[PDB]
Amino acid sequence: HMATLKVIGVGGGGNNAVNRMIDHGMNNVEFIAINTDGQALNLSKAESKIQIGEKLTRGLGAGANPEIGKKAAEESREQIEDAIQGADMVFVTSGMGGGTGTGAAPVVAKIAKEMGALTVGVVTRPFSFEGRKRQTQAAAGVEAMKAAVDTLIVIPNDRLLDIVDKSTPMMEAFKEADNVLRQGVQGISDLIAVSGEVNLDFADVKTIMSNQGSALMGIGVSSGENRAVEAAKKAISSPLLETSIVGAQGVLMNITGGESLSLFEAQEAADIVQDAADEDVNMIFGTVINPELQDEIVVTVIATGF
Ligand SMILES: Nc1nc2c(ncn2[C@@H]2O[C@H](COP(=O)(O)OP(=O)(O)O)[C@@H](O)[C@H]2O)c(=O)[nH]1
Ligand SMILES: NC(=O)c1c(F)ccc(OCc2nc3cc(C(F)(F)F)cnc3s2)c1F
Ligand SMILES: [Ca+2]
Repeated sequence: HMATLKVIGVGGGGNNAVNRMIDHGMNNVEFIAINTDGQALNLSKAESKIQIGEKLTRGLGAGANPEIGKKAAEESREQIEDAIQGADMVFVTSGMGGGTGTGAAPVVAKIAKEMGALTVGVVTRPFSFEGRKRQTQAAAGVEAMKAAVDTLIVIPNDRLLDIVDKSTPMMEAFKEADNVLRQGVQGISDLIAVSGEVNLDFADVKTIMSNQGSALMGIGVSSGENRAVEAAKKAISSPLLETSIVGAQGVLMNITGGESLSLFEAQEAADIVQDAADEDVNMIFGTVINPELQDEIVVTVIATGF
């Protein structure tokens, strides 16, 4: 089995994330760009582009109206279905609070889910500086997304204000939010491609992520003394995510290390994650030994079921 992965941007912010991922370089992933705005869509780097709602919008965006995004996606339902064909896992990425993403992303997600793809949403909430109506529209979008997806990751854009100094470029801050999605997608690609010593596969991902609600996903990288604890703590920290590790009922955890990876340090790392999560956690633990590594380890945590 070699899972077919698709990443679907919906609306401006979603397609921004897709464009920046295509620039970064991602092999064996199909990118799909969905927008009402034909001008923006023409500039996308994606090899699959779906202009939605042209009869409704005349090729403009949705003008921040979620109803127009929803109706646009419904107008173009067949074209969305065609683009998703074959997917085993779909990431739907979108900025909540505008028109196209808020309205169309839940329609796209439901199409993917009903095609049998594991459907993961990765969405932003607006900055508080964008105001109340934007935040209220976004909240309705988040709720609609939750209904439509298997698992949802929410990045409040206000969390970016916690990781910048007064001079950090806005584009550099956006790249931090992009990395949540990128690391998730790359993590799945790695799981599918690499044989673990304690091997995890796509069925494990489905067990942890299918028909859940909110999710945390995170990676931590460290070396030297206390590397296992440090990497595990970093993985669960998730400063940009709305969802925390506390109370998680399902966890997929992997440790990748060199030949030096010790049993003791695997336990230390796993204990950090366990102590943070529910009493009845269903933890699926994996390990990869990569002999090309020296002293670095990478801990990956996906947590669901709250
Ligand atoms: N982090 C991040 N947030 C974005 C970006 N673009 C837009 N946003 C957010 O996404 C929300 C919706 O904007 P947009 O996606 O352009 O609207 P739509 O095209 O009508 O779906 C905005 O209110 C912002 O909070 C981006 O590139 N990065
Ligand atoms: N132990 C393994 O088989 C193994 C591997 F070989 C390579 C990489 C591994 O872990 C990476 C993962 N990344 C994600 C990302 C996601 C998510 F949330 F969809 F982005 C879900 N599950 C995983 S598992 C492994 F668990
Ligand atoms: Ca594997």
